[PDB]
Amino acid sequence: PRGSPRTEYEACRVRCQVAEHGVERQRRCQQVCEKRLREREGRREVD
Repeated sequence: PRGSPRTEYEACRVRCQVAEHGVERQRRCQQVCEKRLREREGRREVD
């Protein structure tokens, strides 16, 4: 597939914005996807 290093996080927020639409659910999606993002990028080396 394609994408950039923001895509998983970004698409997660978009997904849950359309499909979930709610603060609690937004927190849930954000908490996992933000951590996924941060742990992945943290495990990577940014230029």
